[PDB]
Amino acid sequence: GDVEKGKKIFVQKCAQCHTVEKGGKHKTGPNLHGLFGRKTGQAPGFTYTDANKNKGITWKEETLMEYLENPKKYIPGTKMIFAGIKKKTEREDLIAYLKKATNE
Ligand code: HEC
Repeated sequence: GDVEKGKKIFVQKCAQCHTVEKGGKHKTGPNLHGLFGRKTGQAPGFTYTDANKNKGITWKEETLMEYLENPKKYIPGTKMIFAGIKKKTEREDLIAYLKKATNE
């Protein structure tokens, strides 16, 4: 996945919702500053969802891959904003940024 496209994709998809970096605040999306290497239904002092805890997985591309292109599949009680990312290609690029970004 391209980190460069990934960066822009994140900014062109999520941006005013997630941060994936330090000091990302707590608007709607949790500041995803440690996605790749944590379990679900947990966050540093942030209002989480039950449905996420109900997932009980490890975030590692392979998992988010469905979530970003199937927000009403894993569990029918998310936020359901749209279909999903454009396709797997974009998803991959997105992840490529994310892998770094979340871990700085
Ligand atoms: C707000 C308008 C959001 C947009 C746009 C995107 N996301 Fe999101 N995301 C949001 C919330 C409130 C949450 C928590 C829901 C939950 O499952 O408890 C999330 C969660 C994620 C996760 C899982 C991390 C976790 O909370 O356990 C991932 C991997 C994620 N979001 C990725 C993601 C990406 C890459 C987006 C743009 C392509 C995106 N989200 C948009 C809120 C919002």
